[PDB]
Amino acid sequence: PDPMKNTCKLLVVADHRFYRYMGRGEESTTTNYLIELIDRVDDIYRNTAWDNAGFKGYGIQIEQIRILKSPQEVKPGEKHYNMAKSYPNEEKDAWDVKMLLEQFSFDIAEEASKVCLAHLFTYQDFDMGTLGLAYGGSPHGGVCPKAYYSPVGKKNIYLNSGLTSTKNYGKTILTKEADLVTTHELGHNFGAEHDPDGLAECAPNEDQGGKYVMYPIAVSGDHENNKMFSQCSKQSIYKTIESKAQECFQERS
Ligand SMILES: CC(C)C[C@H](CC(=O)NO)C(=O)N[C@H](C(=O)N[C@@H](C)C(=O)NCCN)C(C)(C)C
Ligand SMILES: [Ca+2]
Ligand SMILES: [Zn+2]
Repeated sequence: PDPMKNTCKLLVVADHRFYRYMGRGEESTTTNYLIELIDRVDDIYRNTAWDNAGFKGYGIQIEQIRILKSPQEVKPGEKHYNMAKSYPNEEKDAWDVKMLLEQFSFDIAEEASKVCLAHLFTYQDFDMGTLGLAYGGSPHGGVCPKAYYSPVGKKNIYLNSGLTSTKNYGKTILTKEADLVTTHELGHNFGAEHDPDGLAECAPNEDQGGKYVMYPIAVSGDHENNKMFSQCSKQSIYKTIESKAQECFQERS
């Protein structure tokens, strides 16, 4: 590993919903929550041996936190990931999650071009139990900005993005659950796909430590494997990492 290129620096964005409902309308409470979360996720990454040997020490650090204290005012017909209303249905608590990720990536494009990853932290109840979403590791995008020309947006956006909501089914999720969401989405960013039932090594039973973090169904977090990457994830990311590290990773602060 290259100690000058072992860290994926993040632009972390807290939208007005997160500021209000997790941050208590305070900058300090908002930034402390995120700093602590990313540091705990970093512990997972940094300790992961991508080959099962000496290939560990890769992780994540926050470069900047943008704190949006109030909604983005918009004109009729215009949308923005930080606007007051949900889209496409203003009557729902939350956006359609795929549309929200696309919109965030559009709005943050200038900033996203200058960082390894951008991640949106929000507080809205996505339909049917969804907690987050990311580009990369889908059967493209992920670490290091990769351009996509949006025919609808009429400009390049970058696919180095993901999001986490800390609201689900009308309440704030546990911190131990929040850590898992952000680890999972960053896992896609690093190149992992979902762990399949058909590979027992990558999706163990409850009495063998339970599921690993890239399982498609939320790992509740009290089982041994829940906060670890499966061997499937490791192999996938291992192809990602060194290449991408040279491309956009920096020295750990
Ligand atoms: C951290 C989790 C694993 C993220 C995934 C979504 C995902 O794959 N993002 O990259 C999720 O929200 N999964 C949901 C999930 O497991 N939600 C749990 C909390 C849930 O609703 N459990 C009860 C069944 N409705 C789904 C969509 C499967 C319902
Ligand atoms: Ca939800
Ligand atoms: Zn996923």
